Amino acid sequence: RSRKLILFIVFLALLLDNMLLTVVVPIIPSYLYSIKHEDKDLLNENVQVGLLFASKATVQLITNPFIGLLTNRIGYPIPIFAGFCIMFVSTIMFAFSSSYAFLLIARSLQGIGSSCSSVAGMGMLASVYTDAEEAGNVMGIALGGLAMGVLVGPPFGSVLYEFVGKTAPFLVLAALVLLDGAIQLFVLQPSRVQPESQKGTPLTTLLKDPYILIAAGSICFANMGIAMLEPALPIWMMETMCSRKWQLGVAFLPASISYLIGTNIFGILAHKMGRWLCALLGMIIVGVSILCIPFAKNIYGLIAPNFGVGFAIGMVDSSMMPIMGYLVDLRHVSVYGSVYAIADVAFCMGYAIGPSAGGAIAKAIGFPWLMTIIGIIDILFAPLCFFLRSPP
Ligand SMILES: [NH3+]C[C@H](O)c1ccc(O)c(O)c1
Repeated sequence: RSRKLILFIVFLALLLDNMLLTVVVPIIPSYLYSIKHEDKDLLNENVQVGLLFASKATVQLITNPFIGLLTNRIGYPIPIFAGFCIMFVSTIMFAFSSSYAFLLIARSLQGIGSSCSSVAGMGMLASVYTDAEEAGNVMGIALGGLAMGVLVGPPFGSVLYEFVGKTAPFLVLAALVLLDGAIQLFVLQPSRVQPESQKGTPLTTLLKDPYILIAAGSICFANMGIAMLEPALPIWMMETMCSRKWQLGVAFLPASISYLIGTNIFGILAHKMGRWLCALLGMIIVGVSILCIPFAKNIYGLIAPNFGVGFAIGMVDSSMMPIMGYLVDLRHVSVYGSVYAIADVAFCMGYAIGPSAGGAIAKAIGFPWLMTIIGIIDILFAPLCFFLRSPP
């Protein structure tokens, strides 16, 4: 029946959540720098913005188990709507807060909102569709919104902030979220759909599988690279290249564009190149690009390594999703939500361990040494993907 509306709702929710996640990057560190300064200074700022950026991932990791039980007992629509309500509250807080603590609280609330939406929307979208093969395409469209949301984020936030102020982009996000919530609450309230009773193996024993662990570690490291890049590159650019405030999003644009291109091409080229081969090459490439990043002096020197990072991360994600699915289907019993639960756990871990440790290491020894360390870790972990050597 009216299932395309549900697909649209989930797509919009994921896109808006990722947009709100990635708009913060060019604006918050510069704003805190301007407050404090107008060296131990900006170093304490790096070590504090690391925690501020890791707060959302930590809260999401903690609150993820509870939302599944809640939607099991009560049904998807209430968590789906609560996600938009909490996202609206968090967006208004960021726009009208100046202190550090209120920014931390807004990020924490965004964590719960993101987790609730990511769980309940995926559950509804999986439940509503009838064909498993048709279910294959619709997930790709849902994740496509996530990749597109992180694309227009940094440039829209940075250019709008530098010309108008600190409030315009957050107000725009508030308006869009309110419109989406109005659509959700008005256009459809026909029935309250409950999740399927087919529950697979618990995530604990699933994570206890060594092959699942290898795939999860690969994904976690590949995402932790860019997760550590995100909250420190603006500060390094401002301190070294004395760049204006509108270029801090143009710096991150090529990475997102390359992520889109790499995901799209290798979602078709993976099974012809061999999935383990594609993942191995992706890990090696992202390691080398991360190694090459600190050698730039101008943005023109940052154009290429960001391209490589985005391309390789797309390769790794596209190669590692179906391998996770196949391993879960073979060694255990499988439901469509188990793969996304594993992927969400890996992503939240990569974004929770990245920024804090990255800030601490950058304060201790510097930015280039941190990038060298993470690149070498990626290079060393790359050959471990050989154990995904399934004969088909
Ligand atoms: N899965 C998303 C991935 O971490 C990511 C995030 C932001 C980006 O600009 C990107 O290229 C990739």
